Amino acid sequence: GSHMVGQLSRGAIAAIMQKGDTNIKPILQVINIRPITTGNSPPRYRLLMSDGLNTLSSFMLATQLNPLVEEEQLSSNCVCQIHRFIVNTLKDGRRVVILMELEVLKSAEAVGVKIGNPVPYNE
Ligand SMILES: O=C(O)c1cc(-c2ccc(C(=S)NCc3ccc(-c4ccc(C(=O)O)o4)cc3)cc2)n(-c2ccc(Cl)c(Cl)c2)n1
Repeated sequence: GSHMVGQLSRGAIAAIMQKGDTNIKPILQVINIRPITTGNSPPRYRLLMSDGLNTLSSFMLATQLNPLVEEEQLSSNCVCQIHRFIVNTLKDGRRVVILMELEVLKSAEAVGVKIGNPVPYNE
């Protein structure tokens, strides 16, 4: 409905990446999904997500959620609620958000466009 960015948890990306907040259950839009190079192991999916203010590509899906991508329930433009996630910090200082539980609130086909004009998060 009208004011589409009002459907997303504006400010959640900054909160996750800076405050270390893990209790929140933010609503985010998937902008893009791409497989990461793996080899002899299940694929892993990396996501460019939006909270309506920022985009951030430092999300990965827990492999238990792979069927959501492979059966096309989780795809570009869908709106999702993150019910459980963890944050990992790499040796170089970058942070990665591993999505453990999520719910698709609106399918990609029911949304159909990138919501708002989010700008890349500066980590
Ligand atoms: O090839 C490539 O092109 C490639 C590769 C990677 C990549 C980078 C980091 C890792 C991590 S953070 N290694 C530790 C880890 C992995 C899974 C877990 C876990 C906890 C529960 C589960 C589960 O249930 O599945 O998995 C925990 C620690 C992995 C790949 N990336 C990459 C680079 C930069 C960013 Cl910002 C991102 Cl998001 C990905 N690109």
